[PDB]
Amino acid sequence: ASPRANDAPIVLLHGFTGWGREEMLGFKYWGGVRGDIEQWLNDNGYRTYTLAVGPLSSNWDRACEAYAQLVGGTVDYGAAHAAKHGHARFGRTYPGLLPELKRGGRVHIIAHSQGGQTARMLVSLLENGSQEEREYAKAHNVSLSPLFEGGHHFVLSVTTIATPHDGTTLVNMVDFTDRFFDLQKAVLKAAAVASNVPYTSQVYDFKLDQWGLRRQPGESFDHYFERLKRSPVWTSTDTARYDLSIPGAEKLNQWVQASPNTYYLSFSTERTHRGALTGNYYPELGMNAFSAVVCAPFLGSYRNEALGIDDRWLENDGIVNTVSMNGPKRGSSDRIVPYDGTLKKGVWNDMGTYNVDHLEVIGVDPNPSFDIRAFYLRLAEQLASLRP
Ligand SMILES: [Ca+2]
Ligand SMILES: [Zn+2]
Repeated sequence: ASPRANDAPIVLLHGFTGWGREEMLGFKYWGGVRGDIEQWLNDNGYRTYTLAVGPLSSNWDRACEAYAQLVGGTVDYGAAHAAKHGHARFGRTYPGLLPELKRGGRVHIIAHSQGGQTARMLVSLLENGSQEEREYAKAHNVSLSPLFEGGHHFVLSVTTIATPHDGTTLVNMVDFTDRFFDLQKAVLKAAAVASNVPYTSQVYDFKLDQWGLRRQPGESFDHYFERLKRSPVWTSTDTARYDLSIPGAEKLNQWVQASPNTYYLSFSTERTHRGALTGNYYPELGMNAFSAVVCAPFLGSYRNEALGIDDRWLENDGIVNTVSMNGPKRGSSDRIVPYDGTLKKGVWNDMGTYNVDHLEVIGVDPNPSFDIRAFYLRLAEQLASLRP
């Protein structure tokens, strides 16, 4: 029970590789083959909008982009941050999806996977701003984005679904494969090529503008090639891959903390079964093919006791370790409590673990057994029941 206590709008925030509504020919990240989640929510009286930030970027960059997309304006990554990592300070300019957040309004954020880290960071920056950005701005006499001031509280709630709050060991597998096939560098080169091809961005927009991957106006190929080789993007830790790794996720948890003015809900996922002999976990029949063959095996068998990666990390949903989903724990002081019928502020409300994989939970992969429609409508109702 507990009816409508607020009419604050909802924004959907995708995770790693996530694309916007106008990309992928309309195939929705939030809905996939099952439908259009944003539309189902809107048709039911829940004002909903969809955010589309850097699919391969760091949570910091994605948070800054999310902020601009919400209140409108030109993306400002921060002069200190831009200088530190070697990329442009300013980005794209947006009209604003919810400028009402600038004058009292509040918003519910529903995020999937990496989106969970971005949402938490946006809240932390809004609330505390960035001391480093403030000091840098005053010391060099440059402008400061309101986002780094602190004292803002327009986010009412953050709901994470299958979010790797403590990271995912999948990155560890990528580290091993790096000795040969370097996945990140390959993805970047592909993005570099695409940035120069005409219509590509209409299908999949990499949103890596800050790195200047495309050949500029009168730039010759020769100059272009030389400039790219010198780019710091190839060896940068200012990427989603780093924030998603075990050590990167902890560093994020060290400063991104749960705000006492915001409600936090987490949903965990698993689509595996434990081997009686080894203790290792294997993908159930149904998990999307990609995950089942390429990711699940490593996720369900990789251990590193010295780093704290024990048997409790083997259960997974094909992409992320389940134990990493209930809330930040590694390098975190956040509190996680089991949902007891009453949602609380400043803590993670563990809404439970669901038998659906990483892609099925957003409809990208089919699973007739999963009533995706009901899951999101039921979530919307709970968010609407929250007391401001
Ligand atoms: Ca399936
Ligand atoms: Zn950055």
